[PDB]
Amino acid sequence: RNEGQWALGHREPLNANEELKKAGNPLDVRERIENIYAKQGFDSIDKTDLRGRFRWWGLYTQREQGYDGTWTGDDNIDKLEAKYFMMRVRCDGGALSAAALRTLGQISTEFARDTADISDRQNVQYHWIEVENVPEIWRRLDDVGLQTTEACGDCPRVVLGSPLAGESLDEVLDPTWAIEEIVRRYIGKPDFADLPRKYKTAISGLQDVAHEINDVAFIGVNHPEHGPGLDLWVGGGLSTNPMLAQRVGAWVPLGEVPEVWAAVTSVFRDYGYRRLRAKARLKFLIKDWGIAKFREVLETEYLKRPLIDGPAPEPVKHPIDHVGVQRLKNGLNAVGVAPIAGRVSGTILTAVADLMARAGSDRIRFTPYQKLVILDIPDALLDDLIAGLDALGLQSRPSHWRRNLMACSGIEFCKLSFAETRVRAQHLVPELERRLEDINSQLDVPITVNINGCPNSCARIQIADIGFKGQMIDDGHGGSVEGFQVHLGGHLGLDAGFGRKLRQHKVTSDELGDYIDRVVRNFVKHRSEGERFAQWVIRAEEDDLR
Ligand code: SRM
Ligand code: SF4
Ligand SMILES: [Cl-]
Repeated sequence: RNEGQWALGHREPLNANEELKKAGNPLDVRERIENIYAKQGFDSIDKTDLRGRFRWWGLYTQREQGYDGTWTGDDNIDKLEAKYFMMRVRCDGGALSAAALRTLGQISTEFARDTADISDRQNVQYHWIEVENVPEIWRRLDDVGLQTTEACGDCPRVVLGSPLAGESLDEVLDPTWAIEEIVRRYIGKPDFADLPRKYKTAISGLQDVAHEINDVAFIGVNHPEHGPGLDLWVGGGLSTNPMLAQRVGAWVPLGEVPEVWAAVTSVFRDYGYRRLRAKARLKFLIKDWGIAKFREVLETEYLKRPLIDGPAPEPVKHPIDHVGVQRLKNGLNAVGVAPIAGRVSGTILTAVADLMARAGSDRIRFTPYQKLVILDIPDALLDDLIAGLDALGLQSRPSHWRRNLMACSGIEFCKLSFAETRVRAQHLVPELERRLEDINSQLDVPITVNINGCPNSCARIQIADIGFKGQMIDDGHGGSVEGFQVHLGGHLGLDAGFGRKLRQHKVTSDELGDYIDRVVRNFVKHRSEGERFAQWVIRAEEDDLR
């Protein structure tokens, strides 16, 4: 029925988005940036470059100051669009050298007003960036192996990796090689530069990469016959319409991973919907077809061969965030630290680089939970590193609250937010820490809290014990305020399922601490012994959850 699908011959633009991509490879702008725009400034920029083609280089326009949730909407673009950019650095597998981390630090301090926030896909993002500076940055970034290619846009985003790839005592294998090949073969090249939408990938020999909600995932497992390799998952995403990615039923040896990845991405390009902008993502195609039909098309049209059947690995009970100290195959140590919802700074990143040098380490990783871990810390030097990290506010022994909270960017910089999230979190974690110290003794089990500024679910609303979806609400009728809809009891891993939404429920941004306190105290009262939060949410009365 013409859903825009390329492989049915229905190859015509059905959107303004699908139409600007018809004007040649979007990645071409790079020349127009270095030739034209970086000299004339923001006003020279074509609106189709500005609001579309820029993304293929991780340049997203940032939110003008002073506008609250009232103004958020597709109709107000010109007002909400400031003369500054968010810039997103692509860090496949989170993996950086000390030198690269220092460069990141200096870029931020000098060009981004010292803004630097670790995203929950292992990237850093800068803000307050002016086009004038973008070539200069690209040049320093490239001088340490980093790029912004396809960091935003209708194309493959960062490939996620285990923050302990190659050093974990519990990894089935180290598939870093696959991630590295995928970047080298496919990233930056025409074949996958124009997809139905954004495309998210996760590859790891641990389940530490939130795979269940990626478009495609290769997660380690021991085939009883064939040994260590990767189980293939497909069809994931959480926005307004959440859906768990599902097992293809396949085992893939490490050597064939880049190949198979290409084939899945190729099906997306050729058979993904390109009609409705909010019905374009792979999860939908997978909902319609079913896995059997998809596996068939992958094997017969693209691979020209069967995939080997394989098992699923035992879903983990608790998630793996790698926070704290752990022993490595090196014999050395890894140390994970927890900022508050990814918020650091140029000064801090540079500070960490010097601590790394003092400790003799040249490897650090960003985390899919907005955290960072440093590898190759010998025992002698461990204590000194930990203390230095604390003095910068990066705790290897954080409280539950600081450890387990995530938030998106929110109204501080984002054009689609109704509420403030990243700054709120900076005050909220401490509040919770002291306000519930009272009860901390009892909390043998962690309560994950995710604060999102709108329904897009960037900080993963539906998979938190306490998820918050920012929206506009009303009180006294002479005031519509910023507040949150509440999702309770979401989780991945064993029996992954989304959180339940509450009936007539709005929590104002001032009440977040009150509400969390209330509910968590109710949790420790009406509680079973050894019971997780997501389980107690099945049964307690609806009054106990408000
Ligand atoms: C930074 C980050 C949040 C964070 O603090 O971690 C983030 C923030 C933004 N996301 Fe994202 N998303 C981020 C992870 C995600 C995730 C989570 C994930 O991948 O695990 C999701 C949910 C999972 C998913 O994609 O299904 C997510 C779903 C969105 C949405 C919803 C899209 C959709 O499929 O309908 C938008 C909007 C869109 O694409 O149209 C989007 C849009 C955005 C934009 C670019 C807003 C915009 O379009 O103007 C945000 C950046 C604005 C700014 O100035 O900061 N981003 N966003 C994460 C970036 C990681 C990265 O390096 O790529
Ligand atoms: S969830 Fe919405 S408000 Fe938060 S960063 Fe993502 S797009 Fe912006
Ligand atoms: Cl995103």
